[PDB]
Amino acid sequence: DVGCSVDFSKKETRCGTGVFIYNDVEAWRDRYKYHPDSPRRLAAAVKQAWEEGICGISSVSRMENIMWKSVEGELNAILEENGVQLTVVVGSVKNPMWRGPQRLPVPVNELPHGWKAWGKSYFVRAAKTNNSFVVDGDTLKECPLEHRAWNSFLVEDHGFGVFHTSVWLKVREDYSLECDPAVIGTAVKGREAAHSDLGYWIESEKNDTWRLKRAHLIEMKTCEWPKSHTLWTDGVEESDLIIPKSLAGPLSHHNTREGYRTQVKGPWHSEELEIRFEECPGTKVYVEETCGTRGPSLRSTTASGRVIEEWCCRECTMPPLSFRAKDGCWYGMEIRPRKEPESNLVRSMVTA
Amino acid sequence: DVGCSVDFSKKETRCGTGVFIYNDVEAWRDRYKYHPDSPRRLAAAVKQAWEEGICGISSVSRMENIMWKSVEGELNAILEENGVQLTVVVGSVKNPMWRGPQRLPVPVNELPHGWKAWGKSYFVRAAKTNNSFVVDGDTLKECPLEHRAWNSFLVEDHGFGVFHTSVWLKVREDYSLECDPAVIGTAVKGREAAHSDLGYWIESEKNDTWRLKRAHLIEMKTCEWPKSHTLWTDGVEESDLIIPKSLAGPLSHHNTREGYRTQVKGPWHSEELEIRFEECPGTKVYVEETCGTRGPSLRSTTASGRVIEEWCCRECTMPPLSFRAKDGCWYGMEIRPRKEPESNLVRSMVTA
Amino acid sequence: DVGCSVDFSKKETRCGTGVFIYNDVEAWRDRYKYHPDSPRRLAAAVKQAWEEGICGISSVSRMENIMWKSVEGELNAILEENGVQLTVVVGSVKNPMWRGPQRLPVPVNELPHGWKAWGKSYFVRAAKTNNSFVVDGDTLKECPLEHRAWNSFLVEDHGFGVFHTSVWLKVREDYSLECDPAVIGTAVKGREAAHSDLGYWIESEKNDTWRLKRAHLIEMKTCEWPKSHTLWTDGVEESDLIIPKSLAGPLSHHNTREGYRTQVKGPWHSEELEIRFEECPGTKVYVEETCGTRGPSLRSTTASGRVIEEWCCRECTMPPLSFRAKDGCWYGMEIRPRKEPESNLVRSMVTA
Amino acid sequence: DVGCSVDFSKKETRCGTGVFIYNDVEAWRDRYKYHPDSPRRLAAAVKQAWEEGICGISSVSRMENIMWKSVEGELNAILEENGVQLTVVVGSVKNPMWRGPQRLPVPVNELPHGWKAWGKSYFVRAAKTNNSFVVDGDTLKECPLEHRAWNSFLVEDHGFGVFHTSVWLKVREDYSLECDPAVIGTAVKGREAAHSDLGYWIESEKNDTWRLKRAHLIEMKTCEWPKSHTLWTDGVEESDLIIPKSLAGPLSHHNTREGYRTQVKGPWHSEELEIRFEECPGTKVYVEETCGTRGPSLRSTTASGRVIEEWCCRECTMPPLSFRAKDGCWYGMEIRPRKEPESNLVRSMVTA
Ligand SMILES: *[C@@H]1O[C@H](CO)[C@@H](O)[C@H](O)[C@H]1NC(C)=O
Ligand SMILES: *[C@@H]1O[C@H](CO)[C@@H](O)[C@H](O)[C@H]1NC(C)=O
Repeated sequence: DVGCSVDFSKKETRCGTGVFIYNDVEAWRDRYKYHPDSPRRLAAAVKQAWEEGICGISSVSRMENIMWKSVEGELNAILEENGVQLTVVVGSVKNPMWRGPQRLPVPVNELPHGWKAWGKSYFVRAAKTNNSFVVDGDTLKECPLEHRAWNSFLVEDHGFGVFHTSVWLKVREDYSLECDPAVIGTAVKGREAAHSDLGYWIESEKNDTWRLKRAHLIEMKTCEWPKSHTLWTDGVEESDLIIPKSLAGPLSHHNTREGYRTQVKGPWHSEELEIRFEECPGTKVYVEETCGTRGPSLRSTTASGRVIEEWCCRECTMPPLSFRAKDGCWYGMEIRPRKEPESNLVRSMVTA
Repeated sequence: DVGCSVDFSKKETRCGTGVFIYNDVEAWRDRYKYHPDSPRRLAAAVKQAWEEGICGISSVSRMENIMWKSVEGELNAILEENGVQLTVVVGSVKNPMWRGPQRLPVPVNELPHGWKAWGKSYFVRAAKTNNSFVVDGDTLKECPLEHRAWNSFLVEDHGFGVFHTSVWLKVREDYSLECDPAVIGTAVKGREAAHSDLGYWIESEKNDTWRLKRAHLIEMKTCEWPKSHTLWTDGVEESDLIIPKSLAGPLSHHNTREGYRTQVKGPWHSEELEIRFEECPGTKVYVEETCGTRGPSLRSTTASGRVIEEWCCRECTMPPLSFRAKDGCWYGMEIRPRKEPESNLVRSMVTA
Repeated sequence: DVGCSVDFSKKETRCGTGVFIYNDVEAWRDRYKYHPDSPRRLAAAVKQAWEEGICGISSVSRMENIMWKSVEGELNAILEENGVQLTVVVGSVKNPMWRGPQRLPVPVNELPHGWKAWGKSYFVRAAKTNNSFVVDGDTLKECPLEHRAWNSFLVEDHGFGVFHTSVWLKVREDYSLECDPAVIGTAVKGREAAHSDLGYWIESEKNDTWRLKRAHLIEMKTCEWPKSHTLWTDGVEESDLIIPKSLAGPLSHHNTREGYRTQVKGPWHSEELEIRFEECPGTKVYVEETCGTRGPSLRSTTASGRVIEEWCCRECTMPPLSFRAKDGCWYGMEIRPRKEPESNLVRSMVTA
Repeated sequence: DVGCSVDFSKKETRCGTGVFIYNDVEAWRDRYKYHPDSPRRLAAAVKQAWEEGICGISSVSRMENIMWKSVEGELNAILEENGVQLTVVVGSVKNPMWRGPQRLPVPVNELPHGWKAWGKSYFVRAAKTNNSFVVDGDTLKECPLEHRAWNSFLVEDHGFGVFHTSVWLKVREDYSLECDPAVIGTAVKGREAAHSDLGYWIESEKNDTWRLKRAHLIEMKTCEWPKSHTLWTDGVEESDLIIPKSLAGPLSHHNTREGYRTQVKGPWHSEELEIRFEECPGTKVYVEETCGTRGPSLRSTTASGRVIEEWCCRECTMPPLSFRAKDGCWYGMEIRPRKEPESNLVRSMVTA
């Protein structure tokens, strides 16, 4: 990779070989195609899974859901044309994207019909059938999470990633609990580190020790960050990782901070989350030894919009840990209201 | 931090934000032009060290030796302006750069007055004395190894919009055994990892497993690579690292290969070394259980230049491991000749 | 302009000073956001334009239309506060954007600012009223072209945008048929040339002569390209400008190719367009003197998706001219099917 | 290509792809070592030229003269060993270089490469052959302009050079009065224009109209600027070109200014000029209709260093034109002294 950079603290400039890591979270990437292997093979796999009793799918990330939405209609058309009666219906992703115990089997043979749908870009109708292969969506009662598949697709190549911008996939053969390595990038240079993938951008710094600086999450996954793509992965205890290991947080020393423990019960139901170590607007935080213990994260403002003004923490170190979302400004587990009834506090919905 | 990018494998052009890592190994010639912070205080420290029994400084990296060689004149003048009797003699760098029990003291106060040094750094006139604060060189007899100082210099700032960017060093405050963190860059992106600093460039890739691909060594240090700049340092035994831990090799799973132990007795005396996994030119290797055991490495050609074309090893995996040096191609420790007297084989020099 | 680059024909690096022109059409992230300098001045001007008989204004460029979309709410709210009966409603893009006889007159005064208008924008669009300053849209029946403004804006200044350069505008004073020069950029570096603005990119090259090499269009203006920013204007015949002078094509010898002429009946209805000189999969052209005459472009495939493979050209040169739109390949006005019914050909309506 | 930029005019740091044109004259960063692509073939060319009767060659560009002096020894070493009596002597360039009425003969076949001539360079010379093939210099008496070769070479290609690219050359089989178009570069960006090559750097901008701004000439060619690299060719009259078309002034409206005619009697005998528009040090020009006629350029200081302070111009414009050479400032044709004897004035020379 031949490329350049322009420093912002200073203004030095230089171009030359190396390794370049790009922030695709705030950039919002671009339009993509997401060719899930051979649409015929995907149709055969979904039919075979339906035979076994796999009633639906829960997207692991926000690219798989978009791929399913894109190929919905054309998969339905392929199914109708063949001697198969099954409808694929998709929906909206609800965070956090929970786990599933099933995997889509790889078909032994392709369906016996013409393969004119390679790259099918939707734009086709089909007849509705009673039995449906629900994907994501609010079809919880219809298809319980028990019989739902999860993490079955494996990125293969990035053919024509400059202008076409297509990410090709294929159904994986072996069981795994691991996130996709192909879209992960980690880097450290001097006193700045950054772990990231298509939806996570974590930043760490050095101040007498390596610690967490800032994080921007546009989704809440549940896979496991691979160890081969994380820095300093020895002697680390899981009780100190700010982003729990159950939400795809690196198992690393850069993933911690002094005075804080695992944030397992935060506002993980939001759509966009930014972790900033700074006081919530209009509120003050102090360290007192009489403050309460750790519990669910609470929002700064009440239901009617009134702002709370005094907060306390037991052992946290300023500046505090606060989550920023479209709903408002939240606070960490260690930070509790100084004096306020629990009625007006909007606890986060527990994530189990 | 915005930067260029063009990958020739995919011809993809990108422009974004993040962390950009560069290969600064070729530019070892003239990467910098500077002097340590306030060479007046450096002269004070040198004198105080001389009073306490520090007769020499064995450099740890080629950058440090170059700094000493480029500041010799000004430091000598500052010594021969107050009344100090000390001669700084800077020799050549002998690989591998070895260790020093002692450390350079931090002075309490500067010298009484050295303003003449201001504005007079390169073209400075002084005289010679009897006392010799030798810096490396071929002076083991004069100042033995046990009385030298080693790895007592840090970095504060570096890089500028110029061909030679000033680097402001500083005397270390406390004991330490690790290489300089400020000049290390690690990065993994998909199936390509890169560990690197100003003299090392180690490359790894995934082929059904994370392995070692290639390594370029312009020096042979003896510090210890910091773990905070290492990928996947969990559950790794030090007997499998290809580049030993005693020659500042990363303690990671990316720093090994299957069928090869640690290479303690390689050709660590060369000026420039490249580690490659490919058959040594003109020769061939076979996998046989009746070949020789582990020991010092051997050169492909004899003293007169005769090419040895037959080699064997017990349990290695092809392609073999060969060290490429200015002298020539050298084989791995586990690879031995099938039919050749040990008198005709050049044994590598091992320094412990 | 302090900066630098990497030449990828020879793979060389060099940092210095000069003039730098960038390819702003194929940009990963947006850098320019049209805005109005004085929304009060714009609102007064809009009211007066309606009073003298302008029912709407056709956007000249997509980015001006985006600005109109953004301002719609604030303009409606502020007009309603004072009591003005005007209701700005913006339609969707239709290509090309036809020129209008009228010009937005410069307002005599400035519209007053309401107390609640501070910060009220992007969501305060007002109800439809008798006076409706429609903008763009495929609704010319409501607003005839003869009573539509066109190109009444100027680049007052280039505001500083760290992430997105904000460009503020003021109502034009001079009636001109010329594009905005504040965003134009032309260059020749030996044999490579480039004409560009916000939405155009016309590459050119040298092979025994100066000929068109490629292009890219994300809109379809109707301005006239200034000669001050054109290379080799003199001596050109308008009948040979590939991109017609009516659609803002440069008047130069760089805007031409041998064997072709003005393409005025091309796929100018497409939303985006890549003019490329080569055949695309599933076709073939043979230079034959008996082929058909010059007529509107015909897509390679049929309405049912069947591809015509035999093509003939009268006096063309290989490779041919094919426009890559969002639907698929097309072939220039000099390229006709060898043998195919006219019914199965998707002709493109001439834009005039 | 992808490029750096930290422009300090607007402090807008930008990156992207496009065309980058670098200043090379004002910075004197002539980082190109001119060489012949086939220095061996040139011996046959000079021999054939001498057979016809070309007594000498006058350089068209300072870099051609640099090449000639660099290859003087290369040619002289071989010429003695092929039974050829011809010695090339390269002098100094006398600005402004003149237009010669012939070119070198086209080579017939390759001249054999001698064994001992190989490796001989400008450190070894021929021993005073009877006929001397002079290059440049004040040898007009020895060989007049009437038999001088002029502009017979063209840049063949660009060699690879980290710090100094080796420009390659080849003989032209044609008669063209045009400058080397493979080292030219032109560009307009918003309001910023620049016509450039190895030795010229003309600058232009807009203030109510496109007018010349400044220039920097480190030589005085006599080639004609091609119009394929000029902005706004059409409509220009040669009589208005500030820098004469005979001294390689671009044919455009950026090459001209209002209130000035062509300056064909300027200080064209200098060694380097900086044309600029501002009053000479401590002088004053008045606008009076009774001033003198157009005439040579008169320096501000007389032969003894006395300054003239009162100047006039009839159809004048301000700030005035004044070319700054290494001897001092001069005033344009239209600017004449109000009251001063003609004997104390300095008059330039026209190299028709
Ligand atoms: C961070 O480090 C700097 C020096 O690098 C130190 O002065 C500062 O106190 C540290 N902490 C904060 C919160 O800035
Ligand atoms: C892995 O290595 C083997 C042997 O070196 C080679 O044949 C193969 O192409 C490599 N690549 C992969 C993806 O396994």
